[PDB]
Amino acid sequence: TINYHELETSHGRIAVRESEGEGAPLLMIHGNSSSGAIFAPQLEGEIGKKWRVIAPDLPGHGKSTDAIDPDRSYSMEGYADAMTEVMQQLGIADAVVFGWSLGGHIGIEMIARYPEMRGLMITGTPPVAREEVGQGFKSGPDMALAGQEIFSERDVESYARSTCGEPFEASLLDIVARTDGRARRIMFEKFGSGTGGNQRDIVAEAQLPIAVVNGRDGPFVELDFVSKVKFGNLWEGKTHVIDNAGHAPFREAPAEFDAYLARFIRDCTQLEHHH
Ligand code: NI
Repeated sequence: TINYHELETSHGRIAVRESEGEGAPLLMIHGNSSSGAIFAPQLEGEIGKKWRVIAPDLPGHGKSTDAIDPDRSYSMEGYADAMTEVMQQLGIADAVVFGWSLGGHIGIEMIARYPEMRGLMITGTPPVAREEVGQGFKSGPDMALAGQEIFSERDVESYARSTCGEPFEASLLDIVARTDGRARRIMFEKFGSGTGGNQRDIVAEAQLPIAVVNGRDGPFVELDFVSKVKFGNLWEGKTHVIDNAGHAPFREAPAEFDAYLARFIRDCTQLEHHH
């Protein structure tokens, strides 16, 4: 069973899903206009059966309330602050973190705020300085939606299909439609303005293991660019690509994605640590 509960935080009321796994904790952070519900394959599958998988909803997303203060909360660094507060409330200082897309950018911002993080895996996330956005992301019509406040019904469907990929389910529309659109506009503006830490430098200098796993056919991430990003400690020494998967390989190719995730968790939590 999945343990659903809600936390009162300084950002608002944050919905949290937890698997019943007794093993080391894994925080999974969803993407723009998604929710932790998207991680059903991990929560309910072999990953969540072994490890304590924690999948919250960002403020303005899913079953969480809108942010008490959108100006504070709706930014990569503001979300990192919220997730850090969530983990402190849960009493967990040393989670492995998996971040999907926006969630990966949030994970990068969490490195400074959550120093006992045992590793970070990013999927759908090119670490980029603000001036590198065109290099890290592919141009297209669904990309413009990332920072667009108001979604038409058609926008909801287009965004859901491109970002979540195969298979499409009606329930995805409900998640995307709920999202506080102010969060899209503000986060995107602040990202381009460099209001938080330079993500290129952060990942270059970070000493914890960082794993990079992407679908080969995602419409958003420039994989070549990602394969050239400098990481302080790149897990298994390369960026990884899953064939026949798009932006969301954790749902499009769960077995192959879970192989990477499980191995990364094992590596970050069950090997003898030496500096
Ligand atoms: Ni979706």
